[PDB]
Amino acid sequence: KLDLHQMTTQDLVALFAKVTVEQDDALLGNQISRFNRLFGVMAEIADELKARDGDQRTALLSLFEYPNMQVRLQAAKLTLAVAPVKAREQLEAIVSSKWFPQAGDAGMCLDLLDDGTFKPK
Repeated sequence: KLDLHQMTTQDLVALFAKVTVEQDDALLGNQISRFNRLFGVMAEIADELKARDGDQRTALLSLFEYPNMQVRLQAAKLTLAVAPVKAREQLEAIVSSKWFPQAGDAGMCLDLLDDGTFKPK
């Protein structure tokens, strides 16, 4: 439950990538309590970026080339509202990569998107 209002948008992007790399690390190490807290932090970052003029979730698009599949997945999931075409394309690439478990998460996201009851953002 953090005040991130004072952080620059660039610092938020860098912290988003750091915490989502650590999500990936946590999952691999079965450190589930740590994963859950890192997820909450990540969500707070995305909410702060969304609250900024223009919807600054757009700044997470830079992370689609980040060398970590969890970072790429989360960045694509959290940009579906601001960049549906680009975000969908990245999720499709994650599915094509067959890199599990991120590819199954991306597959389910795309299934929900295709159903249409679920729409972001």
